[PDB]
Amino acid sequence: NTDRIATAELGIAENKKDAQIAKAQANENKDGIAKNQADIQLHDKKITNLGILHSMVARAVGNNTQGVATNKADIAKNQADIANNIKNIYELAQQQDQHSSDIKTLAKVSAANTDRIAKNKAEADASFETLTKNQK
Amino acid sequence: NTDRIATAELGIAENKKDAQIAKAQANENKDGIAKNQADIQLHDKKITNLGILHSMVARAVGNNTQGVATNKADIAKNQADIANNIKNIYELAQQQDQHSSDIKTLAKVSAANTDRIAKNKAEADASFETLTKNQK
Amino acid sequence: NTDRIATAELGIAENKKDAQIAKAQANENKDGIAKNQADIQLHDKKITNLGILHSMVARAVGNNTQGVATNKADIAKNQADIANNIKNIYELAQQQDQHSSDIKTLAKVSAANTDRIAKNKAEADASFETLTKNQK
Ligand SMILES: [Cl-]
Ligand SMILES: [Cl-]
Ligand SMILES: [Cl-]
Ligand SMILES: [Cl-]
Ligand SMILES: [Cl-]
Ligand SMILES: [Cl-]
Ligand SMILES: [Cl-]
Ligand SMILES: [Cl-]
Repeated sequence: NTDRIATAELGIAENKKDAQIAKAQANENKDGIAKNQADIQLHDKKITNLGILHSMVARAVGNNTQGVATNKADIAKNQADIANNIKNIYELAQQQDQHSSDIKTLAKVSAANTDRIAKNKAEADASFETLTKNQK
Repeated sequence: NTDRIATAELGIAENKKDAQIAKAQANENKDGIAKNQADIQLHDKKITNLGILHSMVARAVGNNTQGVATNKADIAKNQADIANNIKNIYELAQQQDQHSSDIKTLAKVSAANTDRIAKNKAEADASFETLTKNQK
Repeated sequence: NTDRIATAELGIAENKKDAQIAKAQANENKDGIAKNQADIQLHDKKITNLGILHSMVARAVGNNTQGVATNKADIAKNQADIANNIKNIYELAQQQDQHSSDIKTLAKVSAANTDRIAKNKAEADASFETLTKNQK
């Protein structure tokens, strides 16, 4: 039957093209998937590398946090000691000033004694001289 | 031949649908690939941004590690100096205490001298008085 | 028409296979897309986790940078104070050395006074003895 054959020929030509369309899209799709896969692989390496770098920094930061706290405590000790030394130097200055006063007072006394010893000696000698001359 | 035509019609209708199936899957697949591509693009920007942020932190951490070590050495110098000042203040206190002792000893001596000078003067004057009165 | 039927049968068998090819590729592609999607999902969680970890470290680093600067200023204050205490201890030593000199000078004077007082007393007593014996 000619009419049936005719219809069938058109259908087959349609199907040929539709299969072709599908096959072509599936080939393009195959390429897009391989590209995305490639990109994901590079991402995987980058993400793993960022993990490693984070761990590295974290460890360094840990050491620094410890070092800061340690330094802070040591500075505080230093500051307390310096404050103690300031007090002790102040007290030493006070005592030094006192000694300066003490020494000056003493210097005045011993100078007065030196003076008086010599004055008294001359008065005694002069008085012995008169009595000696009077006896003779 | 009618029997051949009949078989052929069924085959064509089968093929039509199978092509259609393929085309439909390939269209869905095309959409999934575009979505994954979109996601990968956003991932790319995020990963690049994390790289930059890591570099930034790394540089800051570098400066802090240096600052910790520097501060640690400077504290150590401070502590050694403070320990030296403690010794020197201790020695000064020792010498101050000695001077306090020295001054007191001296204060006692010069006071005894002052006393004796005056006592000896009175004894001399009283003795001159007797001899003077005896001569007359 | 037999020749038309014959050609048509070959075409249908070709189309059957081409549709099949397409369908098979589209099924493989469907699987590759699901796998890439799965990988992207894991990447998403990793990238989000790296964001969080970066923020965490950044905050710690911030605190350390502050702690370094603070410690640096406090050390500097300590160092200036220690330098001041060194000067003050030096001056105290100078004054102490002066006092040592002052005390020794004074010790020599008061010892000479003690000596002279006693010498002068003996000379006076001996001279009174002669005059007394002469009067009688
Ligand atoms: Cl067909
Ligand atoms: Cl004296
Ligand atoms: Cl520090
Ligand atoms: Cl310090
Ligand atoms: Cl100090
Ligand atoms: Cl596909
Ligand atoms: Cl994909
Ligand atoms: Cl840090």
